[PDB]
Amino acid sequence: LKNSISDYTEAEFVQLLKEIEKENVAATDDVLDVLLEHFVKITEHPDGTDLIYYPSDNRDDSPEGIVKEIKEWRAANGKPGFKQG
Amino acid sequence: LKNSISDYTEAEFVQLLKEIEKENVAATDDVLDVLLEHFVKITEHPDGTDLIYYPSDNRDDSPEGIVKEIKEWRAANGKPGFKQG
Repeated sequence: LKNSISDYTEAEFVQLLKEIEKENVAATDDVLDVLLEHFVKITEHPDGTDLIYYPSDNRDDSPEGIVKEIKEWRAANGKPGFKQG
Repeated sequence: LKNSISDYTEAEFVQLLKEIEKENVAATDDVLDVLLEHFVKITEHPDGTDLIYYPSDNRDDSPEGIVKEIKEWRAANGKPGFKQG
């Protein structure tokens, strides 16, 4: 868990997404909830966790599909995006 | 990492598969290699890691697709399968 979106590279962010995918089949919810809270906090995208559970039909339902959407929304709104690397 | 296939439930096994998916985009290979060694050791399936990188066309390319294939191969060969749970 890093403090902001600008601390993540795109690949470090899809690793966070994979951690969320793993905790989706965890026995309990405890870690999943903090991961999902964190995702909502740092991305600040209006759709929140719908990015994961309810992807746009126009958009690729994959971790790199989610990365693309966040990158584009943040760019349109003049906010800092991902770290390059 | 558990000692054998019989120690894993199907869901605990797809969590192992998700850990492998995450380490596929890791910076380095170090953890991925032990995860892949372990996968080959406990499943004892003839295809080894091809189950992950080179799935059968007849078969669903998903973590639960891989679980199905292992379960069926082990059953046909009279070996203990997954823990129920």
